[PDB]
Amino acid sequence: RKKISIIGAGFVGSTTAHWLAAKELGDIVLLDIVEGVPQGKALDLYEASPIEGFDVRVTGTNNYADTANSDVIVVTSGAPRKPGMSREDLIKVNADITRACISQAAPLSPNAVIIMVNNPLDAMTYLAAEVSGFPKERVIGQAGVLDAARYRTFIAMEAGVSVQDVQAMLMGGHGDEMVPLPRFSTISGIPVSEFIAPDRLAQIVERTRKGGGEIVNLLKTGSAYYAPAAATAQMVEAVLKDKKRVMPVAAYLTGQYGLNDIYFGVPVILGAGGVEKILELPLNEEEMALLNASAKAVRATLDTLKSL
Amino acid sequence: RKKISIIGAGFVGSTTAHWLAAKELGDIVLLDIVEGVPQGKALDLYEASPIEGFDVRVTGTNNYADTANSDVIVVTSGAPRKPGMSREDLIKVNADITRACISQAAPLSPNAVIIMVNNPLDAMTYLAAEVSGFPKERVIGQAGVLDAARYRTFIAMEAGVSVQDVQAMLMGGHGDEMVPLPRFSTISGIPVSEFIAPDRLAQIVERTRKGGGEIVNLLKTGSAYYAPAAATAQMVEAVLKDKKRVMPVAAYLTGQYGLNDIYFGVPVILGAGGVEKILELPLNEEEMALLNASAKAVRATLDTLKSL
Amino acid sequence: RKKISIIGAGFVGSTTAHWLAAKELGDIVLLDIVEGVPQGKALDLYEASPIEGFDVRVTGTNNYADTANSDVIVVTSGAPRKPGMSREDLIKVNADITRACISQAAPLSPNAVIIMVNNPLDAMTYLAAEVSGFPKERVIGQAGVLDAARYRTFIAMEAGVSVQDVQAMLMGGHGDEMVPLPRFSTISGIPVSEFIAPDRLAQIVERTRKGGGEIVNLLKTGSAYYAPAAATAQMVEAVLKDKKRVMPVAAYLTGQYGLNDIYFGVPVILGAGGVEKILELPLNEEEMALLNASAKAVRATLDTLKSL
Amino acid sequence: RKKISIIGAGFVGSTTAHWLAAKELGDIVLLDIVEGVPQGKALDLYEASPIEGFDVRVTGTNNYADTANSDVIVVTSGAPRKPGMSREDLIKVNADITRACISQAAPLSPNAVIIMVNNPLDAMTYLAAEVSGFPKERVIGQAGVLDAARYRTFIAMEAGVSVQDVQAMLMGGHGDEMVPLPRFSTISGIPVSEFIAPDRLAQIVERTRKGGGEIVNLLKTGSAYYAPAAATAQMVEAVLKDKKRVMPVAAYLTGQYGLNDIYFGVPVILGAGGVEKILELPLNEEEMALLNASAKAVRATLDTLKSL
Ligand SMILES: NC(=O)c1ccc[n+]([C@@H]2O[C@H](COP(=O)([O-])OP(=O)(O)OC[C@H]3O[C@@H](n4cnc5c(N)ncnc54)[C@H](O)[C@@H]3O)[C@@H](O)[C@H]2O)c1
Ligand SMILES: NC(=O)c1ccc[n+]([C@@H]2O[C@H](COP(=O)([O-])OP(=O)(O)OC[C@H]3O[C@@H](n4cnc5c(N)ncnc54)[C@H](O)[C@@H]3O)[C@@H](O)[C@H]2O)c1
Ligand SMILES: NC(=O)c1ccc[n+]([C@@H]2O[C@H](COP(=O)([O-])OP(=O)(O)OC[C@H]3O[C@@H](n4cnc5c(N)ncnc54)[C@H](O)[C@@H]3O)[C@@H](O)[C@H]2O)c1
Ligand SMILES: NC(=O)c1ccc[n+]([C@@H]2O[C@H](COP(=O)([O-])OP(=O)(O)OC[C@H]3O[C@@H](n4cnc5c(N)ncnc54)[C@H](O)[C@@H]3O)[C@@H](O)[C@H]2O)c1
Ligand SMILES: O=C(O)/C=C\C(=O)O
Ligand SMILES: O=C(O)/C=C\C(=O)O
Ligand SMILES: O=C(O)/C=C\C(=O)O
Ligand SMILES: O=C(O)/C=C\C(=O)O
Repeated sequence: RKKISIIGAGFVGSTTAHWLAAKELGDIVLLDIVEGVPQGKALDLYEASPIEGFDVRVTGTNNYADTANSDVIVVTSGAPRKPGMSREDLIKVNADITRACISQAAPLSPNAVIIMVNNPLDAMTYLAAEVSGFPKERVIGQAGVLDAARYRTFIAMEAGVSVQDVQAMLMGGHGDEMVPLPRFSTISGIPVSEFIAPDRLAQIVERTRKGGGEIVNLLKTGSAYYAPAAATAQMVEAVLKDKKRVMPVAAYLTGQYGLNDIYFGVPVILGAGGVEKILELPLNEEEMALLNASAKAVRATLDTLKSL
Repeated sequence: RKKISIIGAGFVGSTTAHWLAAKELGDIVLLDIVEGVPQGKALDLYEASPIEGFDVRVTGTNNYADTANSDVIVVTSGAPRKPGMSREDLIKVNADITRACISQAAPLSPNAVIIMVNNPLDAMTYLAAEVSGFPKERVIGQAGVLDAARYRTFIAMEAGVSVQDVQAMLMGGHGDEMVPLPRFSTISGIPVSEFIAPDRLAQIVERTRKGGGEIVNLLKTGSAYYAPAAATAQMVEAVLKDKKRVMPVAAYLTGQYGLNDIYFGVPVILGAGGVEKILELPLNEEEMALLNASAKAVRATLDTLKSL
Repeated sequence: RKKISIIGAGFVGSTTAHWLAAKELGDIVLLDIVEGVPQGKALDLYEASPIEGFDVRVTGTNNYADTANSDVIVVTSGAPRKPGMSREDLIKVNADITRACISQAAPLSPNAVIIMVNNPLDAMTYLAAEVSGFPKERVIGQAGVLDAARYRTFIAMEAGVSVQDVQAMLMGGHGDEMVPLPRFSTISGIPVSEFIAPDRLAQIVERTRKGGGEIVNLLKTGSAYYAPAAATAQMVEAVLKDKKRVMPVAAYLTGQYGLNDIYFGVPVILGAGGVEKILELPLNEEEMALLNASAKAVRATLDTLKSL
Repeated sequence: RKKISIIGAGFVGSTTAHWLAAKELGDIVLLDIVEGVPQGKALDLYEASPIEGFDVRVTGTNNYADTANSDVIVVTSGAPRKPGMSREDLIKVNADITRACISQAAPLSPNAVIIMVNNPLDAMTYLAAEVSGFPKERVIGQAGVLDAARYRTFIAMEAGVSVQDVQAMLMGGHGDEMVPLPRFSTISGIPVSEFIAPDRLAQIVERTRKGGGEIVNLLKTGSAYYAPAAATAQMVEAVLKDKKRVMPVAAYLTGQYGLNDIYFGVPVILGAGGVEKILELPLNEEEMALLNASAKAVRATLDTLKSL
């Protein structure tokens, strides 16, 4: 069976194990720094297997040696933000955690595809590629799928249609400056502008950008995890099953959109080889303006990373 | 449990029972004119239930009384075409069969939504609405979902991407003049023109229109059934689960697109109430030209129907 | 669509929403006494639908009015235990909570099947029946499905066989006195005793009885929720899809096994009518002695309850 | 992705492709000696993927080269029986077909587990092992899973319980002498004898033994395929996902139950290695007498085979 290691057994990591187990994609290793916690969660989820019918071994651990030879590594060890904070506010604590986790797991699973989740996503993904030395296409960040998911949800709600018929591309850093693209948003191939008034659609773009913060202010003591885990799981699936999904993920740019040497949210073809292709869309001036402002927020992020 | 009656237990009908059983949407009644056949197929499929785990009763019958009080009626009793024939060539034999089936089932399930499949689809759907006297929104034809499915498949194959990320609208009668709409075709919200060259995309539109015939010439003694049944099943699901799907189905027009008093392939919101809304897309001159030529092929079809 | 209200949006409650939403069994209402928390979890789970493909409306609230007319009501508002505690230690606090919850929810959904989860399970279920005034067969407690799930998992692990081919019955109160039944445990119809040595099987039985405490000790800050939620979801599913599941649940007894006026873990037929029949197994002397010790324990909690 | 080749794109073969594709277990190659037929069915099934959401490449062919390097090989190229015939009557025709198929497919996929379906099952499986020269545990026949499926269905119908809670073992050749085992039949761990009266259970046993003939008589032009394909698919799944399923299949014996040098229906552990272990049940005298009569029958087909 395929092997999937999830570094960090908190809300996003455990919930990610849940979505993955149900899919019976492969055995799962939940690792954490805290003792007992990952063992408890992994056993609890394993105990649900007779009810649901999936045959996947779910083991909790505190030993990186158990993650050896993984096909995919999911990193959800980062600390989450609390109300009043930005994802960028976590860069110091999470740069340390990220370096620590990657330096230990990466060497034990050289052929694995690493999927980062820790925030600030784009920066942490750059860090992981640096600490691991893995080919850039095998080191990616989860952000786009989640952001576009919130976007697609608000659209289905607004238009009163099935979430299964809504598609939408969204680019840029995983932050306030993310770029949801109405012009690249459709319902069964039909532009969403045909279902939603511009003003209403503007409010949706805005809510999308502030989506994470909306949850934080509701939960009060935590950050979102259901949609995040689903997004992460879908990416793991795309790789394990070589589905050739077209989705927005934080990938390493070498000139696309006039951007070089950065991990940025762009549309890609995700498969068994990780990012198998980065798509270069014909964005217009307004779109590029928004993208550039996002590429700038990200670079700012990388410069902070540099001084840590 | 919900009740679904499938009139006509041949390739499309039995295969439709298969897709539906697996979904555990409701009990299924397979009816046929031939003795034994529907009983055999329904028992054979019922015997698969312990293997797959679905709890749905699947019963074969030759008695319309067993279909009473159905929530949905699927009509797949029509005779299929053989190589060298057009779907229109079946209108005489199938008008008789259709009238016969509808006159017997309709009265026994007054609150049911009827989903026609018999060809020529658009005409047979008009006939069913006439013979049943059911509100027009509760009498619809399956065609668009299937046609667009073939279309979406050729696109995924061409672009080398996941069928799960391809969306595409297709309108008009279910025949040679159907209108696949490249401009309303997307991959994760991105126009398909960004993935396929125009000439290649033209060949896909063509293959789509002749899709059914392609299968017929391969099977030699029969017509397609896997995709057709899947399409039909998805529509049954949309109704039973009130999913508010946005899809192309043969619906009754009263002015939309400048067309009145005809069943025609148009984009609709399909839910518990059947066609809950017909969408009027801003098609351009070239698109309208193709649509009008299709609306003309359909009317021709209705005029033939009139003389039967 | 079917309507399901979950009272108490904590670990088990929210995870139940997750299992349920994935099955697309109906709209879910997550209620809690804490503002924001339910809304956040509901929205977050809702935002995952575009990724998973399920059309379910998940709404969070602090207002019981929103639970009105539910098909099923899940009660997971009880305080969980911490290491060193017995489920019974929660009887006073959870008796108040359970009473508060039932008295407000029951009246608004008189036709709903109430599924209790709050601990101590057996006593709380009895209190619900008493407070709701509902028909006994429509007020049941989840416990046996979870307990048997743990038992079946240990069996699968020990035997090295798919968890899909393992069935196991277990009865009694949801506590230490719990009674798993090796004699009524099979793998593809074959007695487990044929797969697991007596000493080892005895260990599995003991681990099953303390399986909950095991998790509480590993987590240290809370109790299990993945399996508990999967079990609670499977019961909801049994009711809504009228599957006639043969499973152990806390049902009201009137003489079965020689026990009267008590909610106790017993094998039942679960369907749209709730507990449709209480099975009466021919238990030997060994099993009955154990069962009676368990009954004695449950009775004790009731004496405590009736004196609160 | 995993590769699965299905030799013989008829009723069972194509339906297996359908069950398989829906599980998204790997690419499927449908081969047949008749031109066009496999290509048509493959394309039609492929065109359903956009509707169902599965990314599986289904290709039809008349060239064995396309089956090279398959993980699993399903053989469904045998001629089916018509009413009034016994499966054994097909031995001469199907011996030639089976020999032709194996000798061409085996060499191209030396590491594949071969799953036979052609009738008479037991004898054809033996012929495959002989022609392929493969390790006995990697050449198995489907039969018991189907037979037990029918048996389990009848049990569920009679008892009025979910087919999910019914397990039942059954052994012997795939023919009239077939041996279902009431003693090794349970519902959530409880003996079926507790649910079904002896006379009725005896009727279910007889119906199971003739369940195939029953379908052939109802269809009149062919034999069963929905359950047969579901069973064959569950075995393929067991192998590819290494689930360690406990199920009855035609495995090579070397003394178990006192039988040597014969493929016979016996309970095994099915995993990535094919038959990983042959379980040896403690059958009583009644059961053994029946088992021996069955063995006598299978042996007779082998004598016929060895003289072809
Ligand atoms: N990219 C996205 O779209 C997205 C979505 C949600 C959350 N996130 C981010 O993901 C991270 C996880 O969020 P969460 O809510 O699950 O948090 P959490 O606090 O619940 O879980 C993090 C887990 O990491 C563990 N941990 C800490 N240091 C570790 C180390 N060195 N090694 C292994 N494990 C370690 C903790 O003990 C904890 O169990 C946060 O940084 C959050 O902001 C990103
Ligand atoms: N709308 C689409 O997209 C679409 C797709 C595929 C097929 N079709 C059409 O659907 C029909 C069925 O195709 P098929 O391949 O399943 O055919 P088929 O010949 O296999 O099956 C038709 C079944 O109808 C039964 N039947 C005949 N008269 C009947 C009556 N009066 N009452 C009840 N049952 C009766 C037959 O005995 C037969 O079992 C054809 O007309 C075909 O052209 C439409
Ligand atoms: N029966 C079983 O098999 C089983 C399995 C697991 C847990 N449990 C029990 O289930 C309960 C819930 O466990 P948990 O881990 O989810 O706990 P939790 O503390 O995470 O969640 C309980 C939720 O109830 C809410 N709540 C409290 N009073 C309320 C009121 N009056 N109305 C509405 N909501 C209210 C809280 O605010 C909280 O969000 C506990 O009593 C636990 O012991 C039983
Ligand atoms: N073992 C079981 O439990 C079980 C269950 C059902 C059917 N069966 C048996 O399975 C076989 C298939 O049944 P069916 O109903 O699908 O039959 P079918 O006639 O529909 O299909 C058989 C297919 O084999 C093809 N074929 C013939 N010779 C071939 C060759 N040399 N190479 C490649 N393909 C070739 C045919 O052209 C045909 O498409 C029969 O022998 C039947 O008795 C066994
Ligand atoms: O808001 C957060 O911190 C996490 C969710 C997200 O990244 O969107
Ligand atoms: O070609 C046919 O007759 C049927 C399939 C379809 O309607 O596309
Ligand atoms: O032990 C607990 O409190 C919860 C899990 C269970 O009841 O099994
Ligand atoms: O009876 C047949 O020929 C096929 C079905 C089976 O073997 O059970």
